[PDB]
Amino acid sequence: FWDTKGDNFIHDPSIIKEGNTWYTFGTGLGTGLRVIKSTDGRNWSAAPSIFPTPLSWWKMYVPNHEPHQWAPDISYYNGRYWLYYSVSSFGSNTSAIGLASTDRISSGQWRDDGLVIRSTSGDQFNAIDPDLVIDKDGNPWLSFGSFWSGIKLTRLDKNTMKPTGSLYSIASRPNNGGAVEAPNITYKDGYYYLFVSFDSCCKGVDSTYKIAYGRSTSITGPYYDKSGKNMMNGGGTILDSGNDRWKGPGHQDVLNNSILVRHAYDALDNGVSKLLINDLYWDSQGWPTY
Ligand SMILES: [Ca+2]
Ligand SMILES: [Ca+2]
Repeated sequence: FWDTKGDNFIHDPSIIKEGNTWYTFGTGLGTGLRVIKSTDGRNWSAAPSIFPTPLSWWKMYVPNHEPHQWAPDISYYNGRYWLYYSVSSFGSNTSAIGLASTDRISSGQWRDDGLVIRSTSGDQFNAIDPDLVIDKDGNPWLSFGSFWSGIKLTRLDKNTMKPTGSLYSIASRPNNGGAVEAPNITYKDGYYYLFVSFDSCCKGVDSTYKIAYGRSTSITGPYYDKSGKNMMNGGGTILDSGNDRWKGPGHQDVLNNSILVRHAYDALDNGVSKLLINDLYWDSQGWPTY
């Protein structure tokens, strides 16, 4: 992989790259959303955090929300950067996905685009871990979810960048406690590739966190394994389960179909989650490999 050094602490990362500068958006350290920058991709340094003061309407839909926001997603589309983020409490269902936007990340000025989708105690999903994906035809979609019924997918309209239509279930894990979250979808050579994270995430060195993927000819279509197992029945070919140094990799994201970023727990540093970046390749069958 890319050996990350310096201020390489991150959790639930999403990579982007404006000009020659890499930007990793992550779960906030303290309050808001954490951002770290890099000129070469290997040395990272701290960057101004998003939402230093909590937004007012967060208290409306997630009143008990933790001061730090979770799992951001950053991408450029239709001439503007889109930043989806989560507002929630841990192990809780009262969650809400918000949206921030800017024309240029280096300006540091983000517009408040409002609530995207909410989840309450009555709902069977969790509105965290968002991820934007653009169709082969160029239309936006949002995949999200964490435990409960699992991963949900909805179509976004180009105007509001907010959900329209109905929610589509694309990955579930009923025989393993629904332990699936952090979805990200990408299109490449006719197939959509849904990456997800399996099992438990916040146990540090001892956390059981995996990265599994699946393919489907349709964005909402049945996602399958190399074995042919539907991701709605726990299907997931494991791309990374960890090594002796990095334990419990997860909350991954892919950039430009060539870079998979990921947070892993450093066994040589008391299990603090660091940033792990890999060039993502594809085998003879188009499946993602390192
Ligand atoms: Ca994500
Ligand atoms: Ca993404």
